[PDB]
Amino acid sequence: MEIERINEHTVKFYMSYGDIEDRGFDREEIWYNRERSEELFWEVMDEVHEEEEFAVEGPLWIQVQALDKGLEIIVTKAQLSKDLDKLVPR
Repeated sequence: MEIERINEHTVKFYMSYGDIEDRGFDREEIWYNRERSEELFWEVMDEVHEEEEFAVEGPLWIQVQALDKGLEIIVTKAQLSKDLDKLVPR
């Protein structure tokens, strides 16, 4: 597979259909199950886990698009807006 580090909170990766097949998932089964989707995300959090241990204090968030023989998947985290309450409309 193919990985990117946008910043500390957003990551994305690109997953060819054969990377999904290798793991014994299916491009369709990933989306059409729900618990079996999570395993994809665990596989990429794993690729970062020695740093995710500093930031495992909120949920995962996922977005995707499909491409000719694979998908790009973005993953995001709430820590991106842990600071928020200090902002005011003044």
